[PDB]
Amino acid sequence: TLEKFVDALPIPDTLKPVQQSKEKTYYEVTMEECTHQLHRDLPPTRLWGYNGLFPGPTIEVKRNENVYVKWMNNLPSTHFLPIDHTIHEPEVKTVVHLHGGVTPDDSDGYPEAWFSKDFEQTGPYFKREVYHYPNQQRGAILWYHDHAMALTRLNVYAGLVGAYIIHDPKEKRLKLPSDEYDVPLLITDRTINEDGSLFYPSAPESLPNPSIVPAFCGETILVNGKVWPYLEVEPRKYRFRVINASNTRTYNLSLDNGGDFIQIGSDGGLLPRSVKLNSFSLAPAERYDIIIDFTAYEGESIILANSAGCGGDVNPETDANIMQFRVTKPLAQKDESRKPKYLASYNIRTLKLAGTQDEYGRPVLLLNNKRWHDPVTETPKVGTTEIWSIINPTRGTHPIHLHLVSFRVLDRRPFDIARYQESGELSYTGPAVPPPPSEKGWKDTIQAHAGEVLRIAATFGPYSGRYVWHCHILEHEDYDMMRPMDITDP
Ligand SMILES: [Cu+2]
Ligand SMILES: [Cu+2]
Ligand SMILES: [Cu+2]
Ligand SMILES: [Cu+2]
Repeated sequence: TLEKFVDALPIPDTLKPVQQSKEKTYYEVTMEECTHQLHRDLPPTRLWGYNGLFPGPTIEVKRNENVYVKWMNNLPSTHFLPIDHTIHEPEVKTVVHLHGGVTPDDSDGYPEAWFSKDFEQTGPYFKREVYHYPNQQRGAILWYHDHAMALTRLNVYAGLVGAYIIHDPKEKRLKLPSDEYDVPLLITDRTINEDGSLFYPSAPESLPNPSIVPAFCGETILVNGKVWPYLEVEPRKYRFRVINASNTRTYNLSLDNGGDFIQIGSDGGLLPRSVKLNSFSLAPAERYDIIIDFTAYEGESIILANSAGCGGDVNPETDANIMQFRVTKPLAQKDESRKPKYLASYNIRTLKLAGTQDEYGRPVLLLNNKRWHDPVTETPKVGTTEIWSIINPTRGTHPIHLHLVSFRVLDRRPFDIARYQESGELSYTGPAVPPPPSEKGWKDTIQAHAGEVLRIAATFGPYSGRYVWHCHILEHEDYDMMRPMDITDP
């Protein structure tokens, strides 16, 4: 297996605008096939990257900055990963979703708004080449990634992911670590062949060939596009924007010297109060805004470790490892940053997760026993607030993402699975559990654990129109755990 911690952690450069005035910022981003060495000991890997980079460039904007992005397809006309033609016209379709954006519906990256090379052919919901991001929302870690119908798992695995940070000037007074000491960490698990080519399975364990798989667990962990990298840090406080950009894998992170993280933010921005954590779970598309205080660790080498299984227990030599901090950089200036505790102050619908079998015996995961193409049923009115009760009788956790909105977590409550099977009665096995401090703020991708009812509160606005909601395990999303969500407007 590849030798750990021999490549320095890359820091993606921040995208520079094509045009910027005091009232509008314009960017162009092209998806290109490219080659990058993912590890010292590998030949370069064929990838698809935004602007030919993996991950794509970090996009930085200010709250309320009026942003326009022309996303363009410069990719080949055929895929290099295995395409399953049975889960449903050009083979390569792309569309960019700004994950967490408060975005008008025609710029949200609707899965059927895809386009092929040079916009030659486009999906039924395609309407505009330049997307509009008003950024009228709390400061937060967003990220952007491909979202094309029936291809999202492949296009994201190919490398189509990157970071997008909303800075709110009103948070500067908190004096959290900034500039060189504010570092995105985009975590992606991969399986890589000896010749450096990406491996993605074409079959699970009659079946069509290739065939979609129900889950993908990569053999190797990458951060910002390098296998098991190291980062040299100064003995001081850093801010890290941790993004799970993996297809399926959930991480449970910790530092092997016993140190603690300080969580300051979740998907939807700063928490009300920061929280000291020895470990934390991060499912696909979740984000954790954290501070790590390296002051007392000068000279140490610290491993960011992982304890969560993916199809089995972690391997201490491989996926138990994420990256390595080396506290050996000399202080370049006094640490003037802070870690405050106080940070800020801030209809019902039942939905069922379930899994059926298709004509090949393969599992199909569904929201409310509906298929993507069935007539829309989630149709809240613009400006209204709802409590969604998400029932999970499956054996695993599903990370549920709603577009446009962020929401508060109300509680989780365990129920009797076997009973729910027979009669559909919710026989509760214990009292409701309010969210821990990590979930007392705003979320947009939330872990619905097995055997539990999860309640979230969301206000459906400011915009109206056709969005989606779905599980963010990409293998589930593509077959077929995604539904349209219509926010109706008089
Ligand atoms: Cu997403
Ligand atoms: Cu989204
Ligand atoms: Cu799922
Ligand atoms: Cu989505």
